[PDB]
Amino acid sequence: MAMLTKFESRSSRAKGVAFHPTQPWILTSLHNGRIQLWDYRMGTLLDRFDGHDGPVRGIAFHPTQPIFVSGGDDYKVNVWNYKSRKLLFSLCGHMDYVRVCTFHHEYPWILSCSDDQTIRIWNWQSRNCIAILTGHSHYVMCAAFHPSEDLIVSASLDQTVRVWDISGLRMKNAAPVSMSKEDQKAQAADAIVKFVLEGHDRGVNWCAFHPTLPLILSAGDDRLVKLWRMTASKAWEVDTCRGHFNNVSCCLFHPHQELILSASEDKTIRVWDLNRRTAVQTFRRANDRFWFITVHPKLNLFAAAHDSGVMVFKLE
Repeated sequence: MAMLTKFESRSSRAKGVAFHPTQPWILTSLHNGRIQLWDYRMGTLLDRFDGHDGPVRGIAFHPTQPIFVSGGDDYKVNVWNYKSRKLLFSLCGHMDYVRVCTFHHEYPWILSCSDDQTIRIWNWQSRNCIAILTGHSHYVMCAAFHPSEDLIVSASLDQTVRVWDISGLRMKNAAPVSMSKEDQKAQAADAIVKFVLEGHDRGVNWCAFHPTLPLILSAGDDRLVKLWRMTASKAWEVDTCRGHFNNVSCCLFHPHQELILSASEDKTIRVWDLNRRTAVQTFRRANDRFWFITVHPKLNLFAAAHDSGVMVFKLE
């Protein structure tokens, strides 16, 4: 397989990247605390955003609203409007580095996870934290909403991947209620762990759902990428991709081909077969560790963050 590079930015270490759903943009979140907005069709720098102190690992666009969210080592989950170019507010509550932040595709929610061993769900309209998911016993390195089901998957340095049922939280946060102002409490099961996936012998750095199949991918400091399957009642390990020679920082499913992608501190991006879990192709940079990979929500277009910036590319 061949990599067709479409855009590269050279910079100090990049940690996160996010594709805009409809515009030819990527947000890049940097170790230096800044966030860049690039047009990858023209190679132009559209804006730069400075609202964090220290590295910013979390970064995502809302799918339809003119918003993006960022999460930093300063513990804040920041919500911005990219049209007015301004920081709207900070969501505070995490007590250690924020590792990932994303928006839900339908509900007015933001998902964040943190080294404080928690996953938080926020309602970005009310600006409240509506759930704190506890149960991991070390840093939560990744969390993700399922694309069609009321599930979250999370990965932790406790060596586990957890699947959480948030159907209760959805029912409760959506239910309309009338409120008598004078009759409120004077300072008065939503998310339940469904599966705990055990198998990695070291910390887990990343987890991903497949967009249409009941599969989970996870990757970690054991240099392995694992494939898991789930039903309504069970979840189990299917197989392992073996080949990386250093920590695997990120992994994802190719949304339109039977392929798995992973990215590693071994300075490679690897492609594997979804059915055989054998190697298909290895792409290497000489001096740059990879920290993150993502795929466009519709196009076969990928982006990777590494020690010297970001790249946007197609595959053969």
